[PDB]
Amino acid sequence: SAMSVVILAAGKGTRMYSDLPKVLHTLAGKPMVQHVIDAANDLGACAVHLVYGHGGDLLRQTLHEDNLNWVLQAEQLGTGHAMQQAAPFFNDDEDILMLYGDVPLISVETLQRLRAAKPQGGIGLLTVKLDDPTGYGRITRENGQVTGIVEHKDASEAQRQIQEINTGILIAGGADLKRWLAKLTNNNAQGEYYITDIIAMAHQEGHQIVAVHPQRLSEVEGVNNRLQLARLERVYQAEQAEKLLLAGVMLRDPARFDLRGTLQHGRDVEIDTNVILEGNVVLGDRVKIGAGCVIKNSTIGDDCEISPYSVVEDAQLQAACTIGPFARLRPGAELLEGAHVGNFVEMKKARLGKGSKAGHLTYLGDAEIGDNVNIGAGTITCNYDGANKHKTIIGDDVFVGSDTQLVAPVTVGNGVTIAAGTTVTRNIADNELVLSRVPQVHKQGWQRPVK
Amino acid sequence: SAMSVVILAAGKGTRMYSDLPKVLHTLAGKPMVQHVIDAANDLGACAVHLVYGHGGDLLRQTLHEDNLNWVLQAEQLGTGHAMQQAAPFFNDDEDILMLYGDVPLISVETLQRLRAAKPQGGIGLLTVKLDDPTGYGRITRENGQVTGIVEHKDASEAQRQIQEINTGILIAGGADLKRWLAKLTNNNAQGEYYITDIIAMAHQEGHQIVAVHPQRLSEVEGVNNRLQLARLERVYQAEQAEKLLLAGVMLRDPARFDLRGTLQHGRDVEIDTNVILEGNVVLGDRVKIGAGCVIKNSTIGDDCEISPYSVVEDAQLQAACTIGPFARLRPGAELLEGAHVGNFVEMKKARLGKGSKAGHLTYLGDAEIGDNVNIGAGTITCNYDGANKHKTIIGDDVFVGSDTQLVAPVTVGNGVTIAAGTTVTRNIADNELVLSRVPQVHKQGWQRPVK
Amino acid sequence: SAMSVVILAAGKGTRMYSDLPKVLHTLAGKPMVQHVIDAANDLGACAVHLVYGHGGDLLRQTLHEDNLNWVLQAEQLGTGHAMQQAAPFFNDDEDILMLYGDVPLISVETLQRLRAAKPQGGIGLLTVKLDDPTGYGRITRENGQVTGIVEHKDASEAQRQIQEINTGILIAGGADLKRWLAKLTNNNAQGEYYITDIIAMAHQEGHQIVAVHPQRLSEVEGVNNRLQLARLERVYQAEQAEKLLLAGVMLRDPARFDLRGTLQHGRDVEIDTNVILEGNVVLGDRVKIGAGCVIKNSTIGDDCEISPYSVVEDAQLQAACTIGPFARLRPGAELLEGAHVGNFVEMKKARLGKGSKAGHLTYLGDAEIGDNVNIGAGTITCNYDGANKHKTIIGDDVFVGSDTQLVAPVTVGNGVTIAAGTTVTRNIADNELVLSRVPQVHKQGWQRPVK
Ligand SMILES: [Cl-]
Ligand SMILES: [Cl-]
Ligand SMILES: [Cl-]
Repeated sequence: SAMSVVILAAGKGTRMYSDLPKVLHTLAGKPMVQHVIDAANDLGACAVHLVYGHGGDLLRQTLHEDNLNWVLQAEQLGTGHAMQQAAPFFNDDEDILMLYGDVPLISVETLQRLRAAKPQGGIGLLTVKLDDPTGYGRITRENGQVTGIVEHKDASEAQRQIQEINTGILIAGGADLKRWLAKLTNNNAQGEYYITDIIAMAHQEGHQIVAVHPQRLSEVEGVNNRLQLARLERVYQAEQAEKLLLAGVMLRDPARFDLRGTLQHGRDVEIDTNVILEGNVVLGDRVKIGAGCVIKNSTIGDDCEISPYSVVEDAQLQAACTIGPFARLRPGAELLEGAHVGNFVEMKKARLGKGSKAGHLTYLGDAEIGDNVNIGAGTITCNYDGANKHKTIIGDDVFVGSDTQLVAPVTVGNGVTIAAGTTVTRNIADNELVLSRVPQVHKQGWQRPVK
Repeated sequence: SAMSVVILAAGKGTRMYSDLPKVLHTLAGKPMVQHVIDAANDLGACAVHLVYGHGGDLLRQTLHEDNLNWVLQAEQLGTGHAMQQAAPFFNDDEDILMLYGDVPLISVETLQRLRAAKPQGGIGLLTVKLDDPTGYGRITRENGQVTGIVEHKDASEAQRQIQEINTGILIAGGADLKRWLAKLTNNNAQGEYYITDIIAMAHQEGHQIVAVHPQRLSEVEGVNNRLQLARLERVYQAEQAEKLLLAGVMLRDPARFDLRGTLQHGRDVEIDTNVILEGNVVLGDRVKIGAGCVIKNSTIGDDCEISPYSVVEDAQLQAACTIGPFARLRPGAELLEGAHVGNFVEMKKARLGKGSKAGHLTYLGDAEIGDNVNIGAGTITCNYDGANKHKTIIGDDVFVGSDTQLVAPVTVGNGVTIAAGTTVTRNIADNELVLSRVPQVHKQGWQRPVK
Repeated sequence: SAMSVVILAAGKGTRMYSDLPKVLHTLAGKPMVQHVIDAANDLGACAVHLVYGHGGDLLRQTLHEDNLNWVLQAEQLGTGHAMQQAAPFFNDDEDILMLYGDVPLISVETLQRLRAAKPQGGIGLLTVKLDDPTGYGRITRENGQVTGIVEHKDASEAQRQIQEINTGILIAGGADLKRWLAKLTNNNAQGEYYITDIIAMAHQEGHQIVAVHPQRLSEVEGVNNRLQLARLERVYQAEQAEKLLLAGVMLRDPARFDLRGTLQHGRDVEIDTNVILEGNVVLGDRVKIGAGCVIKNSTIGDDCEISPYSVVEDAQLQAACTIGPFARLRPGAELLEGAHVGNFVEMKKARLGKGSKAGHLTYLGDAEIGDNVNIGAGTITCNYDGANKHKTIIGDDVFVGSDTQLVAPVTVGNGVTIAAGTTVTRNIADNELVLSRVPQVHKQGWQRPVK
């Protein structure tokens, strides 16, 4: 049946020493709470109730889902209190899954299992067996069945021997939750309303608590400081790297590899050390990526070789292109089949034609360059006049001599040969050798300066 | 006496998800099977019998040894069957060592010990003691002596307690192997011919099986997927890094260091984080290599400093040169004693003289540059006319002003001073200040464009 | 009361295979012995007695403290002998703390605790409990109190069960040390004078030995080869990275982060993988540093973004500057608020004004550039005439067209527009569009060369 999610994002997060709300800090390039939001929507949540206490301006600036429902916890009185704020929105006939904005790696797979295990009228509980369960609340079981949670402060010498502890994540019916939440009190040392009281309520009423466990302990790890965040980052990258390796991408060093987004890949891709893939990256068959590349939101066709230390953002390479080492492709970079870009070359909103080469020390901006063109070393498209951008068009089979300047808007015909060092301001018709040059003069007797 | 090797390379390798035969995937820049081939030749194998079942085109394209003998296993019926295919080539009077194309790190040292331990008429067996020997066949021993291998499926509760397991690697006489292999049958669940049946044969005939162990467990690790390959890569690099550190190379971070080939080094070399050394690299005394360099098939003389993010392939630096940061030396790059190459500079088939400097934003291709030359920033040798490469020659003690173009073929004399921005097409005689320049004109009243 | 330190630096260090004295090899960019020297001065040592046996030229070249006292150990006869050489300099009324030039990570905190625990007339001893104390001398205790050190060679079956071992570091009164050191003998297998004999002396005289332990085992780790040095490097960097993370700097991968010096940082700094910080680095609030940057002795104001693979040494960025990717800032680089430096750009002794941009392929050396200037792509300040450096001055609101050359000394007025490809040699007055250009000529019928 229908189901909605409450994401708790209400801690102060002081141990982050941050002006950014804690659950907005990123993991693999996406905010922690966004991981949870995405899981809930993958589960098909009808609504996502985000309960926050601070930083509502910044949260609302960053999170936009058509089904996101914002719920202020006006005071920090505990997770049970936080649920009481969302409770007026639960439907009686829907399940309500409770999640944490700072436990980002919880998986859809685990949550689907939790949801299946919730007994009617009862509670599904996500528990984990720890080697050292000190501090955590222990799950009590009599003749196989769960009966309650005992906090560590109140556990007996023999109770503190249970290794199964409560993760805080749970699922239950909307109408039942409304019933339990209303009965919550706060007579205790901290004066808080603890959500775990509802376990005892359900048990005393005659209903069942069924527990399931995550596949990986990392799925239920929480983040309160940046050391915990960085450790979770490494765990997640490691898991991604293993999946890629097993699926048939060769990562030379999986510990020196980062994916912050998504990867579609062909067969026989090889990725060298210290590559960062960001956004949505698409790699064809037999793409080779060299040491140190950063590739963001780009598509790289079959058989391309990206040499070391290239930076690619929002670019398109067709099959069999070679870029780098030290190539810088910016949004709108576009290489046709078999094109080459060398070292210290920058492209921005620029198309390099089929089999065309710009091998050295070149800036191509706002340009359409034809097929079988040789952009000589030191060439620059002057696309900026101080106020507006202008376009440079080069035809098919053009030789642009080393250190040429094209002052856009300029069109260059097919078969043109532009001489070295020359400055191009007006158009050039087909097959015109064009040049703008002064012959060298030889001065006799010049004495070179001295200190 | 003489000895030959069988390398088994006959698995399907499906779990690699590859169009490249599995044993051709590289480890430290060399195909796995090539590691094994090299060990066998270091051992002095008279012949290397490579038994394959698939991918013979690609194997024969990649492997070339004058003593390599290709043996098709026409069907995948087990390692015992694979040996029966090589068996018609064994000489009676030679030992036959059996190796695996996907167990690349087996060492010459271990194999020499195995060979010494083979009893006459008997079998030398390579066994390893595992913390968890589950699945592997256990070595049985009575009063010290080996008597058989018990597969894990057929081991008793107490048998599964042996931690010594069969690695599959073994050595025995040619004529004995021919005798045993012929007696192999395939009445079993898998219908295969298992090479380990010959252990029981030798024992029942009255001959001995003597076992030895590898030094490191990694020596007998096999690769069936790219996760196993990547883990073996890290293990191997780590071992190489330790040897280099103990021999007196300072690696700032041995976990961020890769050698894919060989290194000869002097005293007091320092290598910073994330350096990749490929091919045959030779480093003099007191070479300093900065963060991120990639150096392939190059020789770097005493006291050179390679600053961060330089890429060097097939280059020669004499003593006391400085290149980088962001230097790109390509094949034929050649620096004489005390020469300097700065940032965003590229050399290809180019010699920079004794104490000569090209510090910024320069391409030198197909050039011989004299001693005490200052290649100004932005200089470019135009060596390519669209069809053929041409040569630029600069003499001793030449000042090439910033942003000069040399249109090869051009010779420049000694003591020449070339002015900034000038274009050089014809030769220049000694001490000629040469220039090609238009005086700047000052326009009054120009209004700069607007959006 | 007063206190002085003896640093033992007298080993041969042969296992380093080095021409540099062992204690001078660096850890986090500072010589090992300098770590110890700095701890001793933090403790307020009145004198630091450095006892060496070899390499005195190189030591004295590298170490300079106004309170450093050089003490030759003329022969390698043991640490007790080494102390006898420093002993003539101890004052009766001061404590003498004994340290080791090759145990670099010993902390001021631990040493302050050791100093507090020295009983009057007695010895403070630094001991550590090891999981495997094999080889080390065991601390003996009767009814809580220390009584002696038993070397491992002379320990009983039950003695070798003590896990508390002597680290060699100790503190005692000057006059007592002079008394004990004089009574040292060398009747033993090695013929050496062992400093640990003084423990028995103090005990037999009726005085106490009180022991304390380091916080971390790494604090008392010694370096005899470069593998041990590299492992200590990683341990130290890891500890620094944790402190930074907990203090609120986001390191994307703390294992790929190196600080060789000091860091002052604001709130919400983010540092990506493979960044090296050297010397004294100051980062403002919300600085973002990209993958691979190296930043040395520089100050980077609030909100700057340093894109990947930039190298910064002795630079100053004001608030809100953007440099990189592939930026190279050299000493004297100076960016005012909101300035931008793009890819393949180099600055040296150069100031880029408020909101000024040099985005591509540019060298700015010895230049003062005004506010709201656009340095076009390919621009070069020719500051070097072969003998002396010269200065280029550009005013406010100047458009320097792509591939311009400024031949210093040149002043450029405000509002100047310099055309593309032009060469500037004489000054330019305000609002002068300046240009130096030849119109392009179009040759008919030119046949391009062929192989
Ligand atoms: Cl590479
Ligand atoms: Cl460095
Ligand atoms: Cl990045």
